[PDB]
Amino acid sequence: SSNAIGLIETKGYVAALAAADAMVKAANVTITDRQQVGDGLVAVIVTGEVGAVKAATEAGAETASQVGELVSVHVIPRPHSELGAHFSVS
Amino acid sequence: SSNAIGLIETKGYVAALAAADAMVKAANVTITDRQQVGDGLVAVIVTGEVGAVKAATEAGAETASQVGELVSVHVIPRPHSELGAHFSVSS
Amino acid sequence: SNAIGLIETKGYVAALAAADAMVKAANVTITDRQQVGDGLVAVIVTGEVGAVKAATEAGAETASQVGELVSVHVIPRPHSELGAHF
Amino acid sequence: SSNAIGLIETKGYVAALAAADAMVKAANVTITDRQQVGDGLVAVIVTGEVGAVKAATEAGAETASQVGELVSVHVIPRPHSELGAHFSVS
Amino acid sequence: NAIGLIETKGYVAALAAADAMVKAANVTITDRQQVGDGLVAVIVTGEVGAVKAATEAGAETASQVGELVSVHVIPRPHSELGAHF
Amino acid sequence: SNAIGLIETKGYVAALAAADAMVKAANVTITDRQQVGDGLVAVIVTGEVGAVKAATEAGAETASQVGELVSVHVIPRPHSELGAHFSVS
Ligand SMILES: [Cl-]
Ligand SMILES: [Cl-]
Ligand code: NA
Repeated sequence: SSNAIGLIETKGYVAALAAADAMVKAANVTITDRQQVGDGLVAVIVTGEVGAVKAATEAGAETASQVGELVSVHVIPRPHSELGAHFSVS
Repeated sequence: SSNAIGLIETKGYVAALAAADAMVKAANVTITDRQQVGDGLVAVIVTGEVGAVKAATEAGAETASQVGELVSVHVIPRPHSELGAHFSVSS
Repeated sequence: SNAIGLIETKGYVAALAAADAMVKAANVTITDRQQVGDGLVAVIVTGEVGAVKAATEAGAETASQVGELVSVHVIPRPHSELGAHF
Repeated sequence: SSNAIGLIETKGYVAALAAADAMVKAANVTITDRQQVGDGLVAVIVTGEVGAVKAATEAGAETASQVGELVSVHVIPRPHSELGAHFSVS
Repeated sequence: NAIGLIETKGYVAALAAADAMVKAANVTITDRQQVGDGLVAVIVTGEVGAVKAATEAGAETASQVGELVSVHVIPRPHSELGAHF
Repeated sequence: SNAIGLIETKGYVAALAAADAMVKAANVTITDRQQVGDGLVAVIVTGEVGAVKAATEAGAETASQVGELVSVHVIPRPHSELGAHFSVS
């Protein structure tokens, strides 16, 4: 905080975009990355204070499940200080 | 304001094309993105006025269900100001 | 003469086989070829409505015999936009 | 004329390469195209006289079934005159 | 210069696993591979013991978060790899 | 030295492990890597037929251990019409 990251992965782009907007609506988080690794998987990564990050991912997960298919939801309170040099989480 | 988002996701290009065609016919909307993320999924994104986008999306979902499988249907009336930095939702 | 007919398969060979069967069966023109991943290939032909229908019927038949047919559709009057994405 | 087309589609690159090798060994055919449209699918396209193309595809099909999994086998005796404009079959 | 490898399906499990690996020991993320079908691979390098400790933590985290596909350690990667690998 | 060794696995890790085992097993050269979807990764090696056989067998076993082996194959004497559309050299 404010370096905590929230992670949402859906099966479908529309569920992911819906979740993304729901996440930034619900808390003061910043979208820092989007990953599409195939087989329908789309991942949206947000950063901010750990409290806001959890609020974001909770709202994002609910929206993803309603719009399409939620695959994963996760929070990393303190990412490794050098993680952001290999994965976009800043 | 003319930044409402309409979202359709189907299985396969043909159902998505049919859907996209139905959306632009239905109302004053603009296709702003097309995404292909695997497992047969194809997504069509449109923008325009809220009413136009709602109408286009309804037409999109109906056509999608006829040609193939409709996976997702969604509307975002008032997108977060940061959404477009990172998703293509603008004309 | 601006109607389009669409054949989508899960595999290149079934798509190519369908494409040839279509132009053989009617005086249509292959105008586009789309591959959206995971084996999906779409062939788009253009012509008069009656013949794109005959073409897609022949294409669908051949696609099913050769491989896996995913979709078959005809749009008599497609829009004049769609755009750079479609 | 030597413009008949022989088509083999496999799942897995190894089955396709093995099949491709069997196809040119089996007859007087020439590898014209190679396609990989996702989901493991690999296509091999050969050209030549109809009889040779027939012999090539049967050998390719057998090898593909041995090494991996055969998806499609097809022969087009006389391809449409403008087929080779949207599809590499020369 | 041993390497440790973690592969998952889904980016989320992979990012969590990578984070665990660099936290666990003296390793450095030197590569990342996404070969399709949702598969995501992360590779770290360093001394053997550290690489081993990282992958254990990496595999543990990956299984908790999502689905772990493969976990492996190569104490000394061959030089004849660095052209297509 | 024209023989081809072919290994196909699920996932990058099983493939890299297999590739590593192959180049350590004999005097072969990795000439290609192919990722054609559904999790499939292929590694192709070339060299003398004996070396290719030893490499291929050692790669396949490592592949079974790390992940799943899909295909294993050896082409002792590949046709010359193959190299024009397939990286085997
Ligand atoms: Cl909204
Ligand atoms: Cl043969
Ligand atoms: Na319109």
